[PDB]
Amino acid sequence: MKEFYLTVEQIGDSIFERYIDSNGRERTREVEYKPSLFAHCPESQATKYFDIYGKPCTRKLFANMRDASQWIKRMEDIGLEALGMDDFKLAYLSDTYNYEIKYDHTKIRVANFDIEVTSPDGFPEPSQAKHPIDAITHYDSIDDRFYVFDLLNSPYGNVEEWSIEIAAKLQEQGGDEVPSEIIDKIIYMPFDNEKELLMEYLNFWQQKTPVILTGWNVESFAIPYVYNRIKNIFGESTAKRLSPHRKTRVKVIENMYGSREIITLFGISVLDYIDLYKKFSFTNQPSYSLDYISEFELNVGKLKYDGPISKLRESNHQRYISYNIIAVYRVLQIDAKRQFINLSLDMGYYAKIQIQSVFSPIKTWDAIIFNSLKEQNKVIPQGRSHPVQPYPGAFVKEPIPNRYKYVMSFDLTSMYPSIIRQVNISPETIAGTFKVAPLHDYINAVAERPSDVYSCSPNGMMYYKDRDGVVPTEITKVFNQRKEHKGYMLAAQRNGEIIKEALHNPNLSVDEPLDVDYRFDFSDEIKEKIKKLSAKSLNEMLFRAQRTEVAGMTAQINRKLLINSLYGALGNVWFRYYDLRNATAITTFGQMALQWIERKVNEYLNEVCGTEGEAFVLYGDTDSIYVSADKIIDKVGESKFRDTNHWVDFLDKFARERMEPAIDRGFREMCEYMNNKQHLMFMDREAIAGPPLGSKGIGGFWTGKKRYALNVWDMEGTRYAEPKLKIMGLETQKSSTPKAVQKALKECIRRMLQEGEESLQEYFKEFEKEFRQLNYISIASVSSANNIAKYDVGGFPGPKCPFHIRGILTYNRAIKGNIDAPQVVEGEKVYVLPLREGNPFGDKCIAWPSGTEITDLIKDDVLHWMDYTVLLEKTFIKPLEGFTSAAKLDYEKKASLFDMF
DNA sequence: TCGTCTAAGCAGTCCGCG
DNA sequence: GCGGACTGCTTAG
Ligand SMILES: [Ca+2]
Ligand SMILES: [Ca+2]
Ligand SMILES: [Ca+2]
Ligand SMILES: [Ca+2]
Ligand SMILES: [Ca+2]
Ligand SMILES: [Ca+2]
Repeated sequence: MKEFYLTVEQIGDSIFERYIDSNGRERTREVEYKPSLFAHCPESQATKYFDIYGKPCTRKLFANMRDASQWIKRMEDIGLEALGMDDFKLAYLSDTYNYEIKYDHTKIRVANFDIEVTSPDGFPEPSQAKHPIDAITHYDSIDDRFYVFDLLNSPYGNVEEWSIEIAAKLQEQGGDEVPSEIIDKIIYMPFDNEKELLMEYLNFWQQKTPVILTGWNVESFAIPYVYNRIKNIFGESTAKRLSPHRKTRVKVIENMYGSREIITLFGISVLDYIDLYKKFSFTNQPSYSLDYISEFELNVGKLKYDGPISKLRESNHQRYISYNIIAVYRVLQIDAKRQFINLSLDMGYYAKIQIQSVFSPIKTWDAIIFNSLKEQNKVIPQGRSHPVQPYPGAFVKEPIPNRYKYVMSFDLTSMYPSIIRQVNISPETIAGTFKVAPLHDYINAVAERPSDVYSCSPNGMMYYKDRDGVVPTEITKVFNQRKEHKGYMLAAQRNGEIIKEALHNPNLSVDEPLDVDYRFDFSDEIKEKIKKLSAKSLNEMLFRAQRTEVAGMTAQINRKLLINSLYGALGNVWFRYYDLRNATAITTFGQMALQWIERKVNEYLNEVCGTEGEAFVLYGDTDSIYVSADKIIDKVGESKFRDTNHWVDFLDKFARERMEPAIDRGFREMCEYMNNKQHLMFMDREAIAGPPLGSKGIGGFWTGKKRYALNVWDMEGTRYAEPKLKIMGLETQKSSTPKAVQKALKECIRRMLQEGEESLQEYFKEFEKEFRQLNYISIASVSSANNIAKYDVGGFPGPKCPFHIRGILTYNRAIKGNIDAPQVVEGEKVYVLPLREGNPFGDKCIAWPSGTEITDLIKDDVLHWMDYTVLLEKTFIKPLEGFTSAAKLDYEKKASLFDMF
């Protein structure tokens, strides 16, 4: 097999590399890598190296990496550009793996671990590590085993051995319900004392050294705790055995409000699963506890126990250990679903970077571009300092707030990456500038043609047309990968809808789910067999289809994220290729494109309808347009339609055969006007929306920019078994809105769009009457909590104190004295509830850590003093008032002359 | 929240507005 | 009470 790296580090003048050799064996080597850098040289000098602008360069070969680094400094002292890859390990990888890497994940040791630490006096601080580590569960992907290290004797209590037999039993048998599928994979090791546990753990770690290290909060908690505890007990040299090169660094992580410390283990790639999840999941969660996320992702029940976790080991050590094992397994289950480790490996090996660098699109793109240019003997420029400067973004149309009955939406495929490719926007393709007219002059095609030679953007920039820039070339490769995975995702989605339909008529039989690839549209033979299956088999197939769709979603949306982040990197001062001329060229072309096509679509539809000056495009944001189809439906007449699906087919046909060709023509003209390199503005129909045929539903409404709801029957070619609400920006979509209020507002919207005013009024009247019974957590607001210190003046709110911070300060006073009740953590999330006048807490609200029950000593008082009236008015009635006034209807029945009877 | 970008919404504080 | 200046937070792209 072809060799591939696992990890790479620079330590002084050595590169330390762990890798898989040609026989599939893990090896480690130390290499005295001699880097090269470059300087500009005179024209009359036969070199093969040229900078990205075609200027000749001479290669400088250094005796060692420190010499190269010293040379860079002196070049700054002189005031001359020092060209080339200054991150020497990336140059090492490029030289060592000069081919497309094919990796074998089965050879990469992926470790998932979690530790337990009993602490009587509050949260056990990793930097102090003053309490014994009393449990470690470490899952190894190569062995496929959970290694359990269990401390039986501690200053906080001596306990009996954990029993695998009780662990496997149902909770109704007094057991822990450790999943049967992992029972045989547990290797249990009890220990008489902490010193022997840790020494054995280090010997184990040496035998089975993680390449990828993950878990939940491992970077902020488990790793620094283990490191510091070993350091405290045994000394520094022993703690450094966590690094296969015996090198570590205490690294400070800084932001706006303060800083924290993590341990860098040289030769390990730490990918904390919480960080993978936050970057790649495209969720915003009220809480990031593993328990909360596991429930959300897997629909598993909360890991339940009595008393505080600080007394769990001594009260129920059996459960204590079982829950530690289950916690490790939960992370593996989330990854089986979301596949973020797979994603990270794919991206890391593609770019030829340290796997942990996948968190940084700037590092990722720097390496992709460097490797690309190196292939042509071209030399990358030196990174420079730039001051942060604001620059303009997308256009968003101001909608008229209203109901909108029939709506068709259209959207540009991968807009900004397509603009880059179409215009040929790249650091080395800049050709010059032209004199800019106001944007509306280009939008209305009255401005002079910018250039007869170069490819243009309406911000004044011109680009070469003779060859593709490196940015268009590399962005195209990732875009093409994204396109493939989006295809699999959408097929799985369509396949899912086939199963949902069949589930309406499940056969009374005993059978099996079909063995199929859900990434491909089901054949006619599969569709025929599906119609004969039982509900059991259909449900299992639906689960599998939805898992395939999730897998596809991860792969496609994060490739989209990467290419969109290359645009973003052009506007980030730390990117080697930062250039606000290119960043604004992209965004300004984008503004033109949307408003250009708005004009074209209006002109086309006014023509086919025989009207003048009427606005069919009701809304647009960045690269999308929303087209009122009322007049199209009214031209055939509603009475002519057999059912909802009949008018959906008609609009689908109209959009594909009439609108899209008109849109394509409009964009081809715009491409010619700007003299672009290649027409790539492809705007396809997205949603078909409207009320159910014969109903009183309003179909859709807009309240303002970035705030609307639509009843959608077909989305990007997926025809739903049941209509789906597409709600953007409204309170139902915000993590700050209480869970039960999100649910109630969504039902109000469903009724508005599908059923009408009377239905909405029935539901509102019931929610208002019953809501006081809702669980306090389900009606609590949520917020991030930054700068608690700033607003704390002797335990009381200072000037301009935010409402949620005020709640935290109330909480802090109520739990004062306790180093056992949960503390609010700076920068994390809190639940917030309003408090009625005259309460014992002495303020108008209280806040506590999100994803948790409020501590029992104040729980009863919070419950007694909760202000349900304020809660209802603020989270539910206020937003609903906004929805209903925009849609021109009433959530409460107004008086009529019929009341006389 | 270490980690690519801008546009823009709403909640809330403070305070004017005769 | 509203809304403007402002902070804070959270969305849509
Ligand atoms: Ca735990
Ligand atoms: Ca798009
Ligand atoms: Ca599309
Ligand atoms: Ca059937
Ligand atoms: Ca869009
Ligand atoms: Ca206001």
